[PDB]
Amino acid sequence: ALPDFTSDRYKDAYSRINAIVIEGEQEAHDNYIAIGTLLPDHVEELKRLAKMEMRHKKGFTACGKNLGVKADMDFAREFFAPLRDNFQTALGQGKTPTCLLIQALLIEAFAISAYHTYIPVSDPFARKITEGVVKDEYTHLNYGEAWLKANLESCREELLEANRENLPLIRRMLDQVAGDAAVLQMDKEDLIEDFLIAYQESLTEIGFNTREITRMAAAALV
Ligand SMILES: CCCCCCCCCCCCCCCCCC(=O)O
Ligand SMILES: [Fe+3]
Ligand SMILES: [Fe+3]
Repeated sequence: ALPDFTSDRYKDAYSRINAIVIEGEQEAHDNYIAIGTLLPDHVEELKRLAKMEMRHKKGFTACGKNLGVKADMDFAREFFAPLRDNFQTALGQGKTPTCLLIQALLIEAFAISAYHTYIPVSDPFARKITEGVVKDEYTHLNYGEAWLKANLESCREELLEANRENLPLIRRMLDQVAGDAAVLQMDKEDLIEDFLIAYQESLTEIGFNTREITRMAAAALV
């Protein structure tokens, strides 16, 4: 059953979830612009992807305002810090495959799962905004898949390392958000299932085989 969007219980949980989504979208904008420094010939396309993320950020900010919720931005900045630090380390080292696995694969799959899971339990205003964001996230996943597919033979080992290092951070993020997501009437098992399907499908598209993907998804056990 649909949550009571007006309750103090719902608004409290929404203040943290809404802040996480707003921060995630800002970091996604910043990440695609940063990847433009590593792929100078991709700048115009990366600018278009980054502009989409800012449109998403604005839409999710309006979701919070619509419910009379003040987003807990400090909570959201801490939530992304471990993954943000790994993206910044990779960026500084010029490690384009790791930057793309973090943003274009892991984060886009986590957003797709979160948005798909939220849609059926969302208020009417946020439902339309969320439905209107999901198609773009598939475009972002496709962009990352395409580059990694084209460059797989040169970056195989780096991707296995990036997955080993960062997939457990996504799992920790899922563990951390689960309580508030349950107040929002979202089941953690649906979040995990949708995320693993999106991520496993992206890896298949890139060119990893069933054994490789199984070994990769098992990195979440750390
Ligand atoms: C505010 C309404 C949206 C709420 C959706 C449910 C969110 C629950 C889990 C939060 C996951 C954060 C995903 C990070 C966003 C990544 C953005 C992107 O790369 O485009
Ligand atoms: Fe987005
Ligand atoms: Fe995105």
